[PDB]
Amino acid sequence: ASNFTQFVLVDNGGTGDVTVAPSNFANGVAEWISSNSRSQAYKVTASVRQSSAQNRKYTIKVEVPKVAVAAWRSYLNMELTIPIFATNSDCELIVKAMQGLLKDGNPIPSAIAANSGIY
Amino acid sequence: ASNFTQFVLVDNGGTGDVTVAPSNFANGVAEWISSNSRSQAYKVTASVRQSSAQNRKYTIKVEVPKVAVAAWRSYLNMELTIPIFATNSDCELIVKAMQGLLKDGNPIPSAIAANSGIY
Repeated sequence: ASNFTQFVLVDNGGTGDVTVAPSNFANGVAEWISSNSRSQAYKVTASVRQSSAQNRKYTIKVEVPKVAVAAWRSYLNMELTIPIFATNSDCELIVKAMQGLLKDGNPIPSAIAANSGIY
Repeated sequence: ASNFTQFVLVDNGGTGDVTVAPSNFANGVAEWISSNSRSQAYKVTASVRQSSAQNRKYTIKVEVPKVAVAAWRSYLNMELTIPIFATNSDCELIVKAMQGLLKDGNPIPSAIAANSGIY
């Protein structure tokens, strides 16, 4: 009865998609890994805290390797800070803002996916 | 001929969606803001550097306010580190991983949108 479930990290629209499965939950940090080896696996990592009096802070980390062993890993680090005063609709709005930030034709994902810069 | 264009940050599927427009580009930091007032506007902020010898590092910041003036702002901070060795297909894969991380039914956006925690 928890969110700690496997999900499709990279959706390739078929059999080639990447699925990360729950691996570990220690120190409030949930970790998903792919079925690949330790050096070949995608790694998602999420945690949340209310250490501050005003905010929930989600810490999300994604490790994207490139096939080779991994020749390299790309690291994504998200820090989402949500005031505790925020309702469910507000948090849905925040999730929509994050989703539309990386919408496929948008500036920032276009700069990232085309290796170029912003502006 | 640049990515520094307006885009729909929050896609509400109609007239209620949030659109951020290019505002400023100084110190390599592009800034989008909404048509709302300074205290009411969504604020996207993106930058990229190659200070390290191995990585491009994208820094993305989103400020989501709640209507009220803003009673509060939610802050998202993304740091995407991409090796310079990465091709266009690799960066597309990285963008897909970020997009599927926040896919609507997935663990992490479900925890965020339902105010709950991970696991």
